[PDB]
Amino acid sequence: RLEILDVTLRDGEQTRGVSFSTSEKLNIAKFLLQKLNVDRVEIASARVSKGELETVQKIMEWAATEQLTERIEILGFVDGNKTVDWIKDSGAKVLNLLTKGSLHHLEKQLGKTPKEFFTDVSFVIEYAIKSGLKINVYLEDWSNGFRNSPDYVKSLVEHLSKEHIERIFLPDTLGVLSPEETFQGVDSLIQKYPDIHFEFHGHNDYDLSVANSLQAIRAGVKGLHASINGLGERAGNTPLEALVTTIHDKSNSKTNINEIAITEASRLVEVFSGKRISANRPIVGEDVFTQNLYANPILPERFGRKR
Amino acid sequence: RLEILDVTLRDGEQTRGVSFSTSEKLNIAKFLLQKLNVDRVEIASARVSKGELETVQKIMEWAATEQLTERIEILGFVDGNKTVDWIKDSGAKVLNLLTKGSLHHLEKQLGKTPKEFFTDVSFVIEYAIKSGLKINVYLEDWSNGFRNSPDYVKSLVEHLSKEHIERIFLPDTLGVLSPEETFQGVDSLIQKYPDIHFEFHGHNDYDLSVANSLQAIRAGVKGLHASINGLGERAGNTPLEALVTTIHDKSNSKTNINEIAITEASRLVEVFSGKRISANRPIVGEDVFTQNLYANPILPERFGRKR
Ligand SMILES: [Zn+2]
Ligand SMILES: [Zn+2]
Repeated sequence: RLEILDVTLRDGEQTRGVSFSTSEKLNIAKFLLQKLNVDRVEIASARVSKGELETVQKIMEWAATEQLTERIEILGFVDGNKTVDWIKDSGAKVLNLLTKGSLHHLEKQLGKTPKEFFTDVSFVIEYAIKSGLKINVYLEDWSNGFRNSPDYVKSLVEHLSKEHIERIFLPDTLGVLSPEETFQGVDSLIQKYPDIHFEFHGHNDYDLSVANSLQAIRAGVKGLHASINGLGERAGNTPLEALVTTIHDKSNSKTNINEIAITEASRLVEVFSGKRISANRPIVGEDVFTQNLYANPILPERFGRKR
Repeated sequence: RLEILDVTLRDGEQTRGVSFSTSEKLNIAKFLLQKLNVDRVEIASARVSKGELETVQKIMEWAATEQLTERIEILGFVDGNKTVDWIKDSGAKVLNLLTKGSLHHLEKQLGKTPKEFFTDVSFVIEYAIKSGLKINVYLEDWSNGFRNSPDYVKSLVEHLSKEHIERIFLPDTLGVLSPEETFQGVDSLIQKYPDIHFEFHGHNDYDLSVANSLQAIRAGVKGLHASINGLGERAGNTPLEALVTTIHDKSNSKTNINEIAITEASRLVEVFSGKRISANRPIVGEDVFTQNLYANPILPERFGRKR
């Protein structure tokens, strides 16, 4: 039922010391969609550079070949025509628009009025649709926004509710939420807009992202974001391997992920990204199954290991 | 207010490929108690071997020298006179007794009746007190016990409530709990025995140990167990560095831990244990602060880093 958006390729490209070659990104994207069976993959950020543009084009060429074109998403910005033009040239068909989700961010970075910014936003979305794209919208810094400026947040969502978008992403951008706060923030919007597909996007700064995600599910979220091995800036994103296992074992919700591919996915990302994981890393660590009286539902063969 | 028991030295000694020399254990114990300022340290398991016996003796010699003798705890077993004699010779003054906390474990491993086992337990506790020791008791496999055999659990705690012990530990031994389940299990006992000092002991198998701990605090726990870098078997224990930060920032409870020593503690354990942590490891990872609009309460100087 729940959709899973992997952001390993986009955020990983942001991680210190990490840079995937075109072949590597292609290899990883293919595995995530076909083997792990994640619903969608966010593979790059618009306007980063050519080559990246080239990488996305090569990935889209393949995607067409497999009828997976709409499962690839590109993170973009409210920059007029730039992001949309870039994506148009890339061959990608889905834009994940980064919009200021807190009054504080809007004012301090853009110095624009909510109405003025909402207008810039409407321009991008309309132009995107004109250009043959579908749009998902990130409420950047939402975790601070609903706690310090809930009015702005409500007006933003209200504006977007009138727009022709596919989903609204609720990101704990700076990773400052507790599970309680997450349920509250999510519940606050899902009740007001019961007809909108919201997805929660956690960050692991306090090692609370999977727990926050579970509460997000409790509040009515229809999707969740995560990355393999938590790859990403700072403390990274919600760890996909642990998120999926926890959803399957500790919640009454489901995912389309093939658990058996989880181990190889982690190994793939670790080698290609060059970012080592610890041996005790939940579900995927080398020593995680070592030690029937002491048996957990977390068995090695379940994730394609030890057989 | 909340007490913190570090189990890095005891559980780490159990971790695959890990073995601390006497000097290393001494160095680490000293840092944990004097610098990080954790309340107590569980440094070894009784009867493991001589040398370990020697290591504990050397550590106690030092402890006396600093008036810290009672802050060192030794994990022991219901084995008659063996564990107590071992601890007596070690110089340690506190026993953390491992007792079967689930009917399933009791029957499958000991094949004894609750009354028969409770008698073995009373023998150890009495002999321990006779030997000049203080006792804390672990309800091993409690996380499965209160969910699959709450009657046995209640009778066990009832028996222990009549015993002269210092605290009762509620361990999620196999690391199978969700935060909701943790609050329920803990709340169930704290209400029946409001005059007992319970502590929650989480395991990170689902990357839910810090979240479970927060709920444990909510249910009335007076202490929590954790280890540096989550060192320990399988997925390890609740990560001390993240647990403390989360308690301080996301709960109204407090800890005596000196946050500024957190980074060096992690580096110390990583080098001596030989178990690498990932660069994105919450609060302590190398890239955790890299990337004032995007600033978290999690600053480098707060944990003794970047200055
Ligand atoms: Zn993010
Ligand atoms: Zn344990």
